[PDB]
Amino acid sequence: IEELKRFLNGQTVVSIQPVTGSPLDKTDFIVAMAIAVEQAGAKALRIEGVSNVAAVSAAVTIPIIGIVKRDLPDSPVRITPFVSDVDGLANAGATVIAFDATNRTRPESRERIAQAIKNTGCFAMADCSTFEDGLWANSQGVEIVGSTLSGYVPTVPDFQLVKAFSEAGFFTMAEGRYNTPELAAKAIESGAVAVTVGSALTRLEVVTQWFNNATQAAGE
Amino acid sequence: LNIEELKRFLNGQTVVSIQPVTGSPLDKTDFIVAMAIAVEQAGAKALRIEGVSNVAAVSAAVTIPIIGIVKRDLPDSPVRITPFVSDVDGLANAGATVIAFDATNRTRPESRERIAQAIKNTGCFAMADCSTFEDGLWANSQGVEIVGSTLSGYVPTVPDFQLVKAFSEAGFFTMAEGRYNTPELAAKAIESGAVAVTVGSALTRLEVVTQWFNNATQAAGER
Ligand SMILES: CC(=O)N[C@H](C=O)[C@@H](O)[C@H](O)[C@H](O)COP(=O)(O)O
Ligand SMILES: CC(=O)N[C@H](C=O)[C@@H](O)[C@H](O)[C@H](O)COP(=O)(O)O
Repeated sequence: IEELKRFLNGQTVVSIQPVTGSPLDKTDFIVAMAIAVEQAGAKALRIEGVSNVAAVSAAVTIPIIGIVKRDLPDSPVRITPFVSDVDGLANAGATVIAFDATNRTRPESRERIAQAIKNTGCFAMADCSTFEDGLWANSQGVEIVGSTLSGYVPTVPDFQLVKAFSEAGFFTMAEGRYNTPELAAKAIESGAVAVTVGSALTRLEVVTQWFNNATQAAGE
Repeated sequence: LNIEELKRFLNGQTVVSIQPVTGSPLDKTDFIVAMAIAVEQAGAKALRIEGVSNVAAVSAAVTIPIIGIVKRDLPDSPVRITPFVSDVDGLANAGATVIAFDATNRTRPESRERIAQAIKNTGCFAMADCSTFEDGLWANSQGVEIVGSTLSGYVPTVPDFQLVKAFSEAGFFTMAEGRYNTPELAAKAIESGAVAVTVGSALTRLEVVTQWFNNATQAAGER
């Protein structure tokens, strides 16, 4: 674990999650992007889906934080909400498995998800919304806490939560709308070990609409 | 559709230059076409594509205008952007609406007057990739519809805004292109007078943008 913290120190972790339904949401293109960022020097990835985690882990050698995102009709929890998802991700080749650690309505308790991960041997990453979710994660022996779910229960990333997780002594991953290299740099000096970035890198439709909105507004 | 129609159609628009890095797992015509399809869904009104086969493959899949180019590394010359009229002929037959070319006054296999004239003869609009103001003045003298700041500094890190002002105050149909890496830099391009702005690395070069992020997170992580 201290090996992983030293390996990920000062690193940008690349979230390869194309927008759903896109021409780019294809396992072919996800793997190629995975090979591509590793060739460019990325030290770690966040991959969504058991098949994709399996596919990318057979093509690259850098660590994978695995997830399965499901939008349920009965719950607001999305990030790996079932113990069966934990088991498939581990057999797919993920090193860290992230899950929703909020105290919200859930098909399975957050305590039960966390112990399913530990049962595999994978490290656990807790995607949190508040500081209290990090304390809960720490009480359960969770190796990583992240600011992934802050604001999703907003446009600027939440620096105060990554500072507080760092002021507590947690292994803190800043994640959520760190959209420029300057914003991801201030996360590290905010205390993060690493920072995870997705939309600004692997969601072309999103970054495109960021540009047109600002060029079009000027053109009026 | 005449030139001012394109100018009204492209006013305030971001033109997405889809040119993955050479040798990448991503430098594939499939993945290019996918990106072309996807940015058109997101509302992009124009593209820049490189290579006759890509222009062919993209023009069959989208309906937005394509600015065609051919990039060649010549052993005898520093010019890379469409230096041959045979490249001009394939680009027009590939479906290009606009064809861009190097408009610098450097050593080249075929004269620049001929390339600009070969493009016009096709019916496609012509765009001059310029590095200096006089390269733009030359382009306008030849009946060239579009001048761009594409090559300023490549003959630097901040965009060359003074050239877009000069091209725009001369009355050219000015295309801002080069190092507009953030939506704010592209908004300042339009207010500098550009009709449109072309953005490439920050959108369709994953290896480049990745290295932009690690460069800043790792430099911070030296503490
Ligand atoms: C809220 C939620 O479910 N976020 C997901 C969790 O992994 C991802 O889609 C995000 O992209 C990730 O948090 C990285 O943030 P950003 O994409 O802004 O760089
Ligand atoms: C100088 C040269 O040959 N530029 C090339 C011309 O097409 C491309 O590699 C650039 O990506 C393009 O100009 C877009 O610029 P930027 O990637 O800065 O947004």
